[PDB]
Amino acid sequence: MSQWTTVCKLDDILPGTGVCALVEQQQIAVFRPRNDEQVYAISNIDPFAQASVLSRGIVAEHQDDLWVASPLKKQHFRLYDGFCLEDGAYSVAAYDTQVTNGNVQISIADSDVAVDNSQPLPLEHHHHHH
Repeated sequence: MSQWTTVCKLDDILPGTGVCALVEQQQIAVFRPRNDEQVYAISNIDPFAQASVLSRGIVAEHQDDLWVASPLKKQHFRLYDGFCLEDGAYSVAAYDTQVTNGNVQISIADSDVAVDNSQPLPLEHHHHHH
């Protein structure tokens, strides 16, 4: 472990799922296909959601490998590749990952760092009338 930063615990990541975490400078989503240690921690975030909504899609085998079917954009992202089905007009960033001890780490080579957004947080709907 040199430039490899820990993302999250493998166990905290539910099988068949994956969420984004603020990893140092970049948001990274961790696809966990099975209860194995081999997961996919890449930059797959939707700019309209700011979360791994593109990662919580349909994780299945498209041909030979593991692909994620986008629920919104529908393009088929190969997990470790990043390209979209055929035409990569929405390709994401795929960084390399290692598993130290039950925890997954990525090689943080910062490519494009942006400033955090100042969006109005979720507003509670106060009940109208009893």
